[PDB]
Amino acid sequence: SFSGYLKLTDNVYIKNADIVEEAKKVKPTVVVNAANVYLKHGGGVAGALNKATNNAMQVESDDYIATNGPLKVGGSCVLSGHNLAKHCLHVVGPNVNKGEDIQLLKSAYENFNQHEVLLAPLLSAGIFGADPIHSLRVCVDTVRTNVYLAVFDKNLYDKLVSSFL
Repeated sequence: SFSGYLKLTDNVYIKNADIVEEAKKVKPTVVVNAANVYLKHGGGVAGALNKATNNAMQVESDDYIATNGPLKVGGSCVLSGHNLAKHCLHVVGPNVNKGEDIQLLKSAYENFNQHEVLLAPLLSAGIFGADPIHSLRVCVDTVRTNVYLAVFDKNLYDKLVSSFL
């Protein structure tokens, strides 16, 4: 199971880790992808997870979109975890570089409550342009299930921990 995490709350844990390497190691029931509405896994967490699946995540995703159309900002779908996890929960946080409403970050994190335990990134962080400190606050104030957060950047990990509360 999960090792090396700092406990932030009753249900939120955090680790300075590459979510791809964490998933490959742990192979959790659920890994969260920082998806976009098109499930186009080009960069950031999504590009990295998809590359680790040898593009099988993208091929599955393209079939999902062809069948169902795009997700909503704030929404999710459950697809295969391929080699990384049993399931991948593809969650769309707002991309504030695209002018999406930051208020939808809470809606995005509510999707986590449908799963008892998840490996996840901070939604809307990194290339999605939101303040990771805000993202962690919304995470702890929204998610009630057990969520293991992987933070790639060590300087940001240290900032998140040192400013928590």
